[PDB]
Amino acid sequence: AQTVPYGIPLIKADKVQAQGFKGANVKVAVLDTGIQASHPDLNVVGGASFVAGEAYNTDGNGHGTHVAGTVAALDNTTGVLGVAPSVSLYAVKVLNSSGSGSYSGIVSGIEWATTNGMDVINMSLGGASGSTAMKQAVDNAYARGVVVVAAAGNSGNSGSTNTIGYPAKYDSVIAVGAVDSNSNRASFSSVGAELEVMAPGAGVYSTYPTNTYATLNGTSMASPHVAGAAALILSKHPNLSASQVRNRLSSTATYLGSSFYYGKGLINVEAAAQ
Ligand SMILES: [Ca+2]
Ligand SMILES: [Ca+2]
Repeated sequence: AQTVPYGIPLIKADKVQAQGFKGANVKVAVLDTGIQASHPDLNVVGGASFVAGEAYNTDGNGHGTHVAGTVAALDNTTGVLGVAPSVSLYAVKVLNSSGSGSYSGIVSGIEWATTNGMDVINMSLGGASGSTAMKQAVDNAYARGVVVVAAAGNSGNSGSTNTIGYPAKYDSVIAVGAVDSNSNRASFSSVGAELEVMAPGAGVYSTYPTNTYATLNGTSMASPHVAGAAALILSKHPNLSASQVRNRLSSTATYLGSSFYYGKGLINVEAAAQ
C-alpha cells in the first residue's frame, strides 16, 4: 500500500532511515506554489503567502505539493515516502497558480525563512536573471547558517553555453541537476560551471493535488532530494554548520563524468552522513 519511489533507494536515504535518522526536529521551508495542506500523506506545520489572493495552504498548480512530497511524504501505510519523513515542513508560497513569481515575492519568502529559523530552504524555481536583492537574501541566509538548495534549470545543454539560472547560479546556493532511474543524466538537465550535484528528476512519483499521486520530470524534482538529504545529515549531526553539510554532499557523491554536465556527481546520503 505504501510506494517507495526509486529515488529514495538510489541516494541511499533508505539506509539512513533504517539507522533511525529521519529528520525529526529539522525545519524545512519549501518556497513554491504552496502545498495542499489537507493531503493525508503530508504534515504541514505552518508557512506564509507572498502571493496576492492565495493562502499558503492551498496549491492550485500541483508543483509545490509534489516537491513537498519528495522531501517529506509521511512514513505510514499509504501513498509514497519522503527522503526525510519526520521533518517539520513549512510552505512559503512565492509562485502563483500558473507557476511563476516576482523577485520581490521570492526575496520576501527567502527573508521570512531566515527570520523564522528555517534550517533548510528548497527553491524549485529559477530565472535567467537574478537581482542584487535576491543575491543579498541568499548570502545572508547561508551566512546565518541555513542550507540553500535550488534546481539548476530544465534548459538542457547547447554548445559551450551555461544554462543554469538564478538563484542556483549564486555560489551561496547548491545548484542541482537531474538523473534518471539508471543514474544517467536526463536530457533536460542544465549544464555549466556552477553545477554542483545530481539527483533523481526523471519520472519522479510524489504527492499531488487532490489527495492523489503523480509522476513528473525536472530539476524541480531533483532539488528536494538534496534539501531532504541535508535534513537527514542534520538529524544525525546537529552540530554541523551549513558549509559542513554542503561539503559533505559534494565530497562523497558518486562520480558520473565531467563536472560541466554532472557537478561532483550523484548524491549518496549514507556516505555523506557518516
Ligand atoms: Ca506515506
Ligand atoms: Ca551555486
